[PDB]
Amino acid sequence: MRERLKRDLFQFNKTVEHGFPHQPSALGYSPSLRILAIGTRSGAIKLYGAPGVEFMGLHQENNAVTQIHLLPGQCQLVTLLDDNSLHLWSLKVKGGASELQEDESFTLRGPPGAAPSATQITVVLPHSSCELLYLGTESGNVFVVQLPAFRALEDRTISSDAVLQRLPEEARHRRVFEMVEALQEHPRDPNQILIGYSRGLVVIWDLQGSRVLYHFLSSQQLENIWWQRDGRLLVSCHSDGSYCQWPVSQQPEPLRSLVPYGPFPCKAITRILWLTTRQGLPFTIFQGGMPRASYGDRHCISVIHDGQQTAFDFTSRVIGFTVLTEADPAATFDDPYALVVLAEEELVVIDLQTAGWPPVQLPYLASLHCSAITCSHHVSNIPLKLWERIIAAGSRQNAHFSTMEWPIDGGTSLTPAPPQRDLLLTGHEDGTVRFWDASGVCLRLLYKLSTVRVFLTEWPPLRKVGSFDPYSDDPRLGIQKIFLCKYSGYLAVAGTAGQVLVLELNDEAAEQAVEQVEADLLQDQEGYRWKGHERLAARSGPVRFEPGFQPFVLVQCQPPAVVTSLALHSEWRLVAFGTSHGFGLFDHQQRRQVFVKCTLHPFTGFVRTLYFADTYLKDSSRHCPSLWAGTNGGTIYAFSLRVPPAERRMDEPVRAEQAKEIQLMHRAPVVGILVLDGHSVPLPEPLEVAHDLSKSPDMQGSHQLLVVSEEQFKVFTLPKVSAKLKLKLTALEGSRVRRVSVAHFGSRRAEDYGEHHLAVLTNLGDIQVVSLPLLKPQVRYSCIRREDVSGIASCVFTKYGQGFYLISPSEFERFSLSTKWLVEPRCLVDS
Ligand SMILES: [Cl-]
Repeated sequence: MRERLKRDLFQFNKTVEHGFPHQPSALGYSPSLRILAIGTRSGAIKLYGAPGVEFMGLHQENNAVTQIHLLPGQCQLVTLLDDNSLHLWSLKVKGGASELQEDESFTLRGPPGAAPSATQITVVLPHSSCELLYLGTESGNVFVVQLPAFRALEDRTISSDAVLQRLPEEARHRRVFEMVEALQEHPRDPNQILIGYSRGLVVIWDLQGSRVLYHFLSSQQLENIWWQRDGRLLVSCHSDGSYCQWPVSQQPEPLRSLVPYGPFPCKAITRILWLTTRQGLPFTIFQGGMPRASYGDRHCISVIHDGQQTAFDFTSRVIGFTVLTEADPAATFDDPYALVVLAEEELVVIDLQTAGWPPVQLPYLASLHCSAITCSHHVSNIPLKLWERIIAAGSRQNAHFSTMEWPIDGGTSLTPAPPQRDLLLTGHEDGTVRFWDASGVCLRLLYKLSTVRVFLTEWPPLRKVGSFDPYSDDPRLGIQKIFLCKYSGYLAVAGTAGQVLVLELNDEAAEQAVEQVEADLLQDQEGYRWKGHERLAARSGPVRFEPGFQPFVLVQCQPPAVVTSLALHSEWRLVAFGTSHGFGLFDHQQRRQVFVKCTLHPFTGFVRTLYFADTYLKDSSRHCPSLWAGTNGGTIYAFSLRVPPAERRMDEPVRAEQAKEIQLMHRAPVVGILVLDGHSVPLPEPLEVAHDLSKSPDMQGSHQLLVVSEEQFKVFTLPKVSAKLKLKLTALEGSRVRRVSVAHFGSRRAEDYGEHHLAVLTNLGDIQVVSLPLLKPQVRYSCIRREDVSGIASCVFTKYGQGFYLISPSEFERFSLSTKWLVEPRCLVDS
């Protein structure tokens, strides 16, 4: 088409990322803005508020973010990288919406000669005046930096030698690297700061008078400090797994000291929080302290409150955590209500008001890889009734979750609610299928299906939380293919060990037996054998299923090989499935096998593609149901299908006969099969005409068969299968087709106009649009690196010109090639 017409239809943009960012390294939180901050090893900074409020930034040096400090009240933040550099970020409103940008940077450097092991920043303390940064270092010296306009203030430095001179003789036995471990401001006096050193010396320092007001020397090595809200109590934690309480009123002794998980030797308690409540029952949250021999491998955060104590246990390393408190600066009590934990593989939020401390559902930042993703499947425009029933069944399985509204709700989302409901289904290694709301900026878990059901298999107070599982139990359960009929609520899922399940949406629970049917694909091949995966043992007798997608029939391929293709026709109530050996058709109404076809006689018979079509196979006048299969060797099989009417659906059996066998002479694997109607419009989905008679295919004009191989596109006329058009992609451009999907491209110049075209993902990671029906290449975009074999394998298209691919094991990148779609965040955040 003309280039002016291309610009109304096609335009490539990567718009948003969905999921849990790879390898987090720092956590920050602003209690005034109610906004979460996450830094990564790659130098990324990511901010989150209410759903729709999110920002991303990148440090120019791609070094790990180690600390994030959102300035009190202000719309600013200071990050620290592992190269010891500090950076000042801000949220300025440009164009009525907020945006994140880096203002300045600063590397604290000592006089030439001083080792870097001395100027290494340990603690960053933003002063309540919002004008000064106090910087503790491994040498024991506290430096002061002005804000904004980064400038060190050498006259305000608090050195270790200046502190030790104000102290008695027995408190002066310093180490070479005093190592500032704590650096805090008095909660009720901006003139006093606490400095804590590794060897156990803690001082309270009068900034204006340059003198020590208070000090103690703990018996154990110091790890961290917490200053009670009123400033009259200090809690320290130590390298032997103990913590002490200290009064603040000179040179005192501990009020209390204990190793919470003794008497065994314990690992350090590395962070501790002491939080008051109006009810007079304080919270004690601390990280670590595990018995070294039996639990040293554990990633724990313990919570003590009102005689109750739980050691929350996470399956990945704790990167950082925070506790949301009802209190603002003025409040007398802290009153915690949520514990937010950033682990290396997931975010976890705990409700601290509700007894039992239940988890909070995530609206975003979901660990898509809590079981490894093995396939995906996108469905656009969901019927509202089906959508509500999915969401309903999701709530029923999430009853153990807290009812607390999402607390990290800062900012204001400026984007209207999505007009269209999109679903992204993910298949996983453990046999689960998750239903994600892919409509807008936030990818939210709506419902989870577990297919493992149909097959056969206190001190410290550990409680396992989170969802990430690092262990691979049974790879046979892995979901390979997914087909959801958004009209009938039927669902077909296919697995790694030849298992094919057809399921149906149900509002209520059910107790039923899953009917098992074997599909032997080597029936006409004696002497064969199967090396490897034994079939999954199915549950005999009835099984109880919660509300959701409930399986009623299991088709077990023999041999139980990886199911390599799947198609479901919800109107004819048939399911087709392929393996490396052959393919077969199954009547899931009668729960009987219609036919089975082996493909190993002229891998090569490897069935890549399956496609139902009501089109012309023999005569130009009558159009019958049909199934099409494409193989790795360029072969296309077509089967005429006799489907009884509604009344006779259970009385007479469905009949099939091989009507066509087309061979592509270039002999490349068939990746896509499609039929266009008389107006060259692709045939509609099953039950789409039943729900919309305007989509009834044109039977007046001649139908055309589109076959896409890895090397070529080809259009034949039906029923003769006479060649009409072709595009030799690999010959022309040197690229190979990885996958291809039909996509409707609407015009941005005409409100209600659009054309169907082919979205094509190549083995070079490119994304091409090939026109229909003429097979002319329209646009080619760079998207995924050609070396990114996992990202290319994970890429999935939408029906209307969007797409998703995995940039990491745990998050998608959303791209759009259509001018009608641009799902990006737009939000406002102010103080
Ligand atoms: Cl463009």
